[PDB]
Amino acid sequence: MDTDSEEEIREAFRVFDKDGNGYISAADLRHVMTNLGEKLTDEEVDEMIREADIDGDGQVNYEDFVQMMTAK
Repeated sequence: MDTDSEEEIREAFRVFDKDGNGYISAADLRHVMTNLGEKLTDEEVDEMIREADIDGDGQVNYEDFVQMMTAK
């Protein structure tokens, strides 16, 4: 028991985006989120994106998403 390597995620959000520059859409967000740490509920995730999206929803920052991944 000692972390699970939060580096595989950095490339996960970087490889997912091709026509961007370190920023994905809600779709890619709900996907990576719903698919990473066990199966979550559409309701629980709804609140997750509310924070990881500059209060609300829209475009999420790659760096930010990575910052929380380091320490949560």
